[PDB]
Amino acid sequence: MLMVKVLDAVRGSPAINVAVHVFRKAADDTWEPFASGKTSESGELHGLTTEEEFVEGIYKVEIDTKSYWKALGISPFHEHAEVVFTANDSGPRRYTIAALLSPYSYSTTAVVTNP
Amino acid sequence: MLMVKVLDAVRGSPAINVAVHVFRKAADDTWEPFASGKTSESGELHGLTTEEEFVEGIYKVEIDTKSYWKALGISPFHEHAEVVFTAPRRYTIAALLSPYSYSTTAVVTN
Amino acid sequence: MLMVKVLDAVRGSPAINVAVHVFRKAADDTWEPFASGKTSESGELHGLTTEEEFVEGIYKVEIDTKSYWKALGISPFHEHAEVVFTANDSGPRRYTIAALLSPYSYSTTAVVTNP
Amino acid sequence: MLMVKVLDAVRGSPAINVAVHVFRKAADDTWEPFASGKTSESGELHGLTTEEEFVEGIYKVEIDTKSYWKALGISPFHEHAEVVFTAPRRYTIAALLSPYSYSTTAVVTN
Repeated sequence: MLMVKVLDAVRGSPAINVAVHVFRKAADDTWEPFASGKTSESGELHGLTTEEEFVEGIYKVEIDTKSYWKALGISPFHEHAEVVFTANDSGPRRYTIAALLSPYSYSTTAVVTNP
Repeated sequence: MLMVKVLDAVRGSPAINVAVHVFRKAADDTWEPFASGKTSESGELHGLTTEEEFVEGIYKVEIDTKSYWKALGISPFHEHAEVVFTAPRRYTIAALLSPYSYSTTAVVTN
Repeated sequence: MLMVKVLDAVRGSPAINVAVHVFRKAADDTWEPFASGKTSESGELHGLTTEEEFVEGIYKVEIDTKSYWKALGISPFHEHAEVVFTANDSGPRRYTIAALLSPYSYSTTAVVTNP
Repeated sequence: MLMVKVLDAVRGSPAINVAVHVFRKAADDTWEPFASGKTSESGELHGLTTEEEFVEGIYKVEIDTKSYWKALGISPFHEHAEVVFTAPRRYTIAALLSPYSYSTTAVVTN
């Protein structure tokens, strides 16, 4: 129900091998590790969670943009990109978090559909 | 009343010396030249028009992004970027450039 | 080999029923109609062209953003969004043209992959 | 040396009266408050720091986008927008806001 897609705006391609970490805000206001992975050759990361596990709450997706650019020999501006949102407050949805990367800029968009 | 600002998302800087051409849709259905220039060291282009000459109508702003990227030794995707709009109204047209993506935003104030 | 995807940044959803017209620049510097369609419930438009037909050249994709916003009761800034590019100058590629729409802003991104 | 500019992509206007909070990463690994304010009628926030206090380090700029959209009667997706960067250097951090998408760009000049 949670998918991440990363695109490279310099090369016009999927962003491959980008580390992604997902956290859920605990009752004590701490970030608990929730899931992680790396984008595939299509720049996508699936299978982060299940419907039973993906309960109502505030989630943070942290995308390691810095390592990505370093490996291309580019010194980027941001340390990482993070996306923080309340999920599921009126029932289960499918969430797609898209990011579009340039060295000194990024865009992030959410597409939310009802399964 | 019409201002263009261009930013480079790759180098984190104003996009300098970018060519911009502005057209107005004519009585028939043709685009007649209206103004043009090149962005300054701050990536801005001002003084394209006056309140008297800037009448209601449809305008097209064409930004030569291709020549900009070629000068930097980067192969771009687009031939150019075009913004077409009907014309309160001070208009700032902003464009943020990457080689395979651009965004454009209008800020309209009174 | 040419696909168009349109997203709505106000609603966080695919942009459905957006008219798209594709043109190819002729030898005499005129725009010849090449293909058209409307985005599906996923905000995508496939099947615009074939590999044999999609020859080297300059193509223009015109997306009718204005009609889309009008039908939602919103008066938008742009008349339409158009994307103009040289295609296929070093061999056949798959082209995805993505657009992200807000009433006073749009973004367009190209993803080019080798089939 | 650090400036924030926020634009509203829905209404085509500066994003006015948006709360911004700036933090510096401390010796340990904590974010200690550094500066804050609200954007002006032009969607800008200036005078957050001085050249003496703005030393090398990692900084986080947090933009309260959620409160902005709620005031307009629009349900937004994000809790806020964060920009984290290592700190030439006049820094303009620009953010362009829509309810379900935002972009952020840095313009860094000397």
